[PDB]
Amino acid sequence: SKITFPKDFIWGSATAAYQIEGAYNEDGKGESIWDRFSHTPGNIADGHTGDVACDHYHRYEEDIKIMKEIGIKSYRFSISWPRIFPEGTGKLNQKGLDFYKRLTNLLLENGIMPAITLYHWDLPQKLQDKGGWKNRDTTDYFTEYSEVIFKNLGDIVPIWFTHNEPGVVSLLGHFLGIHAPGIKDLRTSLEVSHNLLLSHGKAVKLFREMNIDAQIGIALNLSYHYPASEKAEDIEAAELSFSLAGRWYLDPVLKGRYPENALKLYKKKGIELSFPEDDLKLISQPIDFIAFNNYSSEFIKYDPSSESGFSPANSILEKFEKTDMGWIIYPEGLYDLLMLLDRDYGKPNIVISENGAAFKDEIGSNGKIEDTKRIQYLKDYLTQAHRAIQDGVNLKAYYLWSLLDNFEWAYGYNKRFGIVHVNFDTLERKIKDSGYWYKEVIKNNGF
Repeated sequence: SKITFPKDFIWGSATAAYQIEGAYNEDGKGESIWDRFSHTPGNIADGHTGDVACDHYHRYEEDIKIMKEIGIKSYRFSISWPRIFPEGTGKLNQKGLDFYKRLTNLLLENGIMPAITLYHWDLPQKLQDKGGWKNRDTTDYFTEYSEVIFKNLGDIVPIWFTHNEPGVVSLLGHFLGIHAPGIKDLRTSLEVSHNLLLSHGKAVKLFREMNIDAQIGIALNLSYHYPASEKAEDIEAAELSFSLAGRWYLDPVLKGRYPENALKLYKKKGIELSFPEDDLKLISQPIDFIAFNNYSSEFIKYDPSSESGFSPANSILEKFEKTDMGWIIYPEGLYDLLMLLDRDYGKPNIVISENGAAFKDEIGSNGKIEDTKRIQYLKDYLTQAHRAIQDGVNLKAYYLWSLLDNFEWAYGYNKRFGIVHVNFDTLERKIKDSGYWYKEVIKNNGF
């Protein structure tokens, strides 16, 4: 029987610029680090690139029509810094800015609330040539970019996110090197994590200084990390796991410190950090909500052989349903994560900035996409979200990742997360059943 969400609850859908826009070298847009990373064989599945993607730069009018028909209340998208400042600083590319001005106006005219992410991973390559996020100057350039954006859009865009998933940019982009810019250095990765947090602080401070009449936050990748067993060493391994992945970004932002057990670990590996203590005060500027991207959960065991003292519990993992990513399905995970946030960070306002899943989608001979595995996933995860609202969590919005099938970073176009199907040869859009379903969910404020 039917569940119903709070009355003001915001039903949304999300994208990112490099994943959908294409037009990678049009209207003076500067090269980003993802253009550079995508142009190198071996980096992306099948040699895919974001050169064209869903061509949303040209087709946004069609895409807005689709949103209005599904009935989403908020549309989360990101702005491409290299379209605004091709060289990352210097002179302003008005054609790029007009794109977003127009986009935002068309959303508001169709009754859709904009939610903007300022950085979703596309640093201008010119700034990467001078060290990128390892160079503290990038945090000032980011603020200059944010200023232009706040000046033109601030008051008419009710939801802002400084950054998407600084932890991924950090680990995958500067440690593992499987994301742009493909650097492999532990220490570099930690300087980067810090400069990303700094840049967030500076933009929040700027936002208040310009007295923008809207809510700002940050979107972190979060996942509940469960201990493999009740044994003490497993409890500690999971908490260490969560500290390195989640508390490393939550604690600076919401409590003005780094987690101690993670600093311990990195000390053991030869790395101590000297942060101006005034930086942590910048980083913990008050924000109006905390947001996170969640898909799955982790299971973690003590592991002395590992570089980090822990590793995944593959035994346990082998026993759940998996998505097309190889990720476990475990809806209770979202409840536990929501409760953790509520309990450990003083009952903050919470946005789910992303949630979704990827399954092999086929268009049937009937011309439709009957993606019932995705509908089941969404049903299941949303039931757990609802449960957590009941138990007193302040969850205000849910953004379904993704509106459109898109360039999924290192996996290219092989992994579909959309509620709208995209044929990447013809660029035609077909609303999937998950989309039709979501339409009804929104109508009814639940299911």
